[PDB]
Amino acid sequence: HHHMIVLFVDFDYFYAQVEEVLNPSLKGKPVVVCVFSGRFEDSGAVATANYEARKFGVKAGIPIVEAKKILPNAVYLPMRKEVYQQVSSRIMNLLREYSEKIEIASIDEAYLDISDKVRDYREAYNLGLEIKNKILEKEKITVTVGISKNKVFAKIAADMAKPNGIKVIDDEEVKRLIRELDIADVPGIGNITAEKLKKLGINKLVDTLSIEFDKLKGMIGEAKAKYLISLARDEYNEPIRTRVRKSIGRIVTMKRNSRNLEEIKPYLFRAIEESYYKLDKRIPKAIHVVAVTEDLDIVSRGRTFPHGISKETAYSESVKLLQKILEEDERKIRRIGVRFSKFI
DNA sequence: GGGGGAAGGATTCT
DNA sequence: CACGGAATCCTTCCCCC
Ligand SMILES: Nc1nc2c(ncn2[C@H]2C[C@H](O)[C@@H](COP(=O)(O)OP(=O)(O)OP(=O)(O)O)O2)c(=O)[nH]1
Ligand SMILES: [Ca+2]
Ligand SMILES: [Ca+2]
Ligand SMILES: [Ca+2]
Repeated sequence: HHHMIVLFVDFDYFYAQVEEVLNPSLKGKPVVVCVFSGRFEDSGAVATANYEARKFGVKAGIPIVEAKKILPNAVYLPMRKEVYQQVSSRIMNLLREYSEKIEIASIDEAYLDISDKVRDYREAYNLGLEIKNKILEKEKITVTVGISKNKVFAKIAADMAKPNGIKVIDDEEVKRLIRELDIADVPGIGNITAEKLKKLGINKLVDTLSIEFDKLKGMIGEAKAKYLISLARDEYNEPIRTRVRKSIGRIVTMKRNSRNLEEIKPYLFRAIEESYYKLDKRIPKAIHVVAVTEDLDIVSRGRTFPHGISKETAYSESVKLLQKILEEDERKIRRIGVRFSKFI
């Protein structure tokens, strides 16, 4: 309004909390949601865990085996994505009743442009307690709210107040963070980028202002360059806009690695059958076969057709692209799947 | 010189 | 890496005005 007022909501340890909601008997105990790859007994990884377990180091990304090694007595539940998704949607609807300007950024977070629903942050903070309280009431889900002048800082405000919290980073505090904040804690800055920036001499957002663009561009790319410089100059003002799915796909892990076409197909087709059920009523013009090689490397191959793709065409083309992969790469394949995009 | 795609890879999401 | 999506961006290549 004078400048945006963004309200960001991020659901606390989502998948695990949902499981808690569906079985409150779990509350207070360490809960670990798992992704069993079927390779052996407990092969796989943790999708997420609640804070009770997270304090002992059990968090998203670690092998289930190491999790059990740390907390052999925690409750281990298999991931139930669809259920979580439906719980997510109902909540997104609640939020949708606090602003038409809503951006569902992921399965458990969203930005709300509340510039014309409040003036000054006090009214914002209160509107956050209002929303937090509302959600807790209707779905018994705790969330963390973040408020600031733009999407990035609202999210940062959230990361700082997790879990079940709420924080406001006023315009004056942004100035402090632009200099105080660790560059790696900036959204979109993963380990790889974090490093490329270290070497360059950037450790705080402020530092991107003292380097020459062209150099910074060649090191982390133009897009990421302008992004950081925007935040640095305190000129980041990306608008909140409704995002719509552009891709739908599934990829499974094989019992054993392989390069034998007939051994891989059953998995590939299974991925297709599920990808299709999920496409719902959407018709894709583009298809990509995706394979994870034995050394966790990802190779893909695809084709865009001038028309929509039928299930039959998907089966036939997928086999061709899979062959193109086996043909152009010697590695064994560990995970195989498909991705459909460019919906009509 | 440069628009517009398409394809395959790189990163991020914490 | 010991899942499993999904978005965006980079580089290269291609057709061609
Ligand atoms: N399979 C899989 N799922 C993930 C992964 N990371 C996150 N998810 C899923 C399950 C998480 O509960 C859900 C929400 O992501 P968040 O980063 O907000 O994690 P959580 O919500 O557990 O984090 P938080 O409470 O905000 O610290 O997305 C991952 O690495 N693998
Ligand atoms: Ca989140
Ligand atoms: Ca969360
Ligand atoms: Ca990071």
